[PDB]
Amino acid sequence: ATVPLPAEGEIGLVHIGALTLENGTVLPDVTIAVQRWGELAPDRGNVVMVLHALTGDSHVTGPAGDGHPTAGWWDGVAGPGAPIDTDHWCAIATNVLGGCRGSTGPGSLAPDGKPWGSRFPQITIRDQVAADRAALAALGITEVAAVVGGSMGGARALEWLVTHPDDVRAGLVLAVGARATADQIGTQSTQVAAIKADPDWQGGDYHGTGRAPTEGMEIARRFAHLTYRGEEELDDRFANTPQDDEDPLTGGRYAVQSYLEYQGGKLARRFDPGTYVVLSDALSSHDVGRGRGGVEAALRSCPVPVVVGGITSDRLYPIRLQQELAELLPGCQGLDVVDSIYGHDGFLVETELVGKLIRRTLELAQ
Amino acid sequence: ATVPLPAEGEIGLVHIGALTLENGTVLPDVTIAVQRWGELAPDRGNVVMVLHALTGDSHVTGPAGDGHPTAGWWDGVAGPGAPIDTDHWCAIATNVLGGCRGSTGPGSLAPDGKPWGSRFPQITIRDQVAADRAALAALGITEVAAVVGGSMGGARALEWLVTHPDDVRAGLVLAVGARATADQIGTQSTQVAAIKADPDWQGGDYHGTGRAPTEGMEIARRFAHLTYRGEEELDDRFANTPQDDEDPLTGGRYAVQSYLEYQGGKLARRFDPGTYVVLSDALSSHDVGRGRGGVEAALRSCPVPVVVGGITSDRLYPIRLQQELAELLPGCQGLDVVDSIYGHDGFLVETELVGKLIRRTLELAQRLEHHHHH
Ligand SMILES: CC(C)(COP(=O)(O)OP(=O)(O)OC[C@H]1O[C@@H](n2cnc3c(N)ncnc32)[C@H](O)[C@@H]1OP(=O)(O)O)[C@@H](O)C(=O)NCCC(=O)NCCS
Ligand SMILES: CC(C)(COP(=O)(O)OP(=O)(O)OC[C@H]1O[C@@H](n2cnc3c(N)ncnc32)[C@H](O)[C@@H]1OP(=O)(O)O)[C@@H](O)C(=O)NCCC(=O)NCCS
Repeated sequence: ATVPLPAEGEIGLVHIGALTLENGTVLPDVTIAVQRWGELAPDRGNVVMVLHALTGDSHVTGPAGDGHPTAGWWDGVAGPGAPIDTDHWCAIATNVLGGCRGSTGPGSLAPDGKPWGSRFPQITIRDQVAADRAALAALGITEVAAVVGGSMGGARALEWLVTHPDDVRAGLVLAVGARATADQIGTQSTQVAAIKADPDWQGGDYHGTGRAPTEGMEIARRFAHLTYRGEEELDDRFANTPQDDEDPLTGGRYAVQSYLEYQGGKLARRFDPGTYVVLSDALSSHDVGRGRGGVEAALRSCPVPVVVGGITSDRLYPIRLQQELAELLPGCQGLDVVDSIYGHDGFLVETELVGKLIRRTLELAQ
Repeated sequence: ATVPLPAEGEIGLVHIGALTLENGTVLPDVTIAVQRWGELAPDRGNVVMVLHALTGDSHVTGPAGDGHPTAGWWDGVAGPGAPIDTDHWCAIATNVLGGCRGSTGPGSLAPDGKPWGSRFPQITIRDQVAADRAALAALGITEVAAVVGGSMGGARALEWLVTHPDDVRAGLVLAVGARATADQIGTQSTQVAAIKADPDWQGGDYHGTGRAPTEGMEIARRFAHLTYRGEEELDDRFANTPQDDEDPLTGGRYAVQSYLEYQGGKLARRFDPGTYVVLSDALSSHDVGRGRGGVEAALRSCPVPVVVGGITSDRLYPIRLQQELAELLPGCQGLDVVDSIYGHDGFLVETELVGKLIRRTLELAQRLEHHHHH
């Protein structure tokens, strides 16, 4: 028999065996964590793959419960009558390859019984697509109706569409470019440098030592969070106001500073530094044109119907990038402009508008 | 009492004594380092104050040498017939209060004989103006024809205009806003956090230990440098290209990564981390409206003729902030746009465009000084 799907909402661990990675390294004994919502159709033809971003996991939707400290990262997107209507669709999400919430990553044990750490291979977005395709195949699923994702999830979705157009009926590519830009690599590589600068990094082999480079990751996340915001919205929310009763003139904090310190600590309580490094390097690797004659050739090659969404105020994946995708993907009918003040984080915060784009995508999937 | 100006181009150390700071802390025995180009007129009416930005110093113009690692940060701006025409003007630049290039800052010795370090007071942009005014007063200078500056130097210029309008004829305020924004405080406070996270910070008292938080300041500087760039120009320049023959798919560097590493190292060879912290916190403190009924009231009642410059691609001080300054300052005729792909760093790179804004500011100041009697 195939590997059974987990019960609705529960985590299933799908063992896919060795994975030959794009750089030629063979990564042995890979496990991919899966969650799903909705029944799989008798014909197995109704799967909607939900692809999480840098710090997301398989927990797309649902409340904080046992195993899940917080609500789903796209809470409400999948369910009865929801944008992914689970009365008709089977929503499946993995924890990405390199992750820390059930899938093989740097904190996982290597063959030698020690955490991978510094021995974890450099993975690409294409390696993440291969791990997900292999997990689905083990569950008896060889094609999907659609792929949906924003940010790193949009890079995963775009590689899935360009690499395997015969095995996807439609896609949502939201708030990403065709390749990593210089600014993205610059902030990603410097975020990684902040983690590696922390003396508790221990060369990436901190797993199990009782010390971890959480301080360097909090620094990385504070800078990333600024890239995720709309500049004007951030100033309208916080301006130069002090935090509560503190006096910045005598060494107290500003409200925006306190908010960033809080965002850092929240990530430190739920996310592994080594995964942050591996997935940041996979984002820097992103390039749908590699080995295919460049981005224009690779996008023009892809005939799949695609909804391309970009956020007007996005500072990290500026809308010029989504205009490029919309112009070159022949299955794209035009750029869907998400006119939002909330920056790149609009892909998480604008649930109503992102849900509209998901409904359009699932119409194209038929 | 009156101290002489240094010889042209050379450093002068002006001792101004105690300075009462905005937060009420007294900073004893302050020294301000000064460089000048051009003669001081007998009537002392021809002074152009050049106000440096975060990592700048008093070396506005001229070559590397006589203790300067590199050419002036605005090399070419001052000279015969140049945008600051030293045949007519006396261009004076200080090293800012809190600096590490001759002025009193965290690396300087406190009265107890140990570096200020963690004991260095929190200073504001207004403290920086007050120190520079005191350095001028010690040199016998009470009136300035013009203040000119970009970035932190624009914050200094704008506070000078608003605080001392009767003692400035005109100003150039380039690539800054009326107050620090949430984004600027976010990146400045996080840069400071990257320095304080470095175990060699030693609470700020690393000076003279033989250890320094250069690694954390390099991280800070790499993030700052991205804020200073034009996004499109950075992608056209480097894209996702690898550095030389390195292979990023097996752990090598990208070109933009190598470039950022290089920029951080260059700062670590010339600049003090404690100074980076003190001056970044001074930028976060910028607010021309504080104690003045807010930014709109403060700028509306400032009568000084002002040229406001903003750079189209600036991601750190976006052009909406200079549109705001140009609308509110009654002496501003309209925003002067610097059409540049180089982001915030345009204030340093676009020498011809910035030079034209300086020359216009000083043609304005010369007309006004002819009609100013003191
Ligand atoms: C919550 C979210 C959906 C957007 O909201 P937000 O911008 O965080 O705004 P909120 O005001 O709700 O702030 C959330 C928290 O900030 C806290 N907060 C607000 N102002 C604060 C201040 N001045 N100081 C400290 N904490 C503050 C609130 O207490 C709240 O706490 P909680 O989340 O634990 O309940 C956020 O998760 C998001 O969109 N960004 C995350 C990006 C991400 O996860 N990336 C990884 C993959 S990209
Ligand atoms: C003045 C300034 C803005 C000029 O910028 P610019 O003329 O556009 O120059 P760039 O930003 O392209 O820098 C070129 C340098 O990068 C180096 N470089 C370029 N590509 C590189 C790469 N892939 N790897 C490594 N180094 C690289 C060059 O070798 C050159 O080095 P050099 O300056 O020692 O000769 C720049 O010197 C600078 O950023 N420093 C001033 C200080 C500052 O921005 N802030 C302080 C107060 S705001």
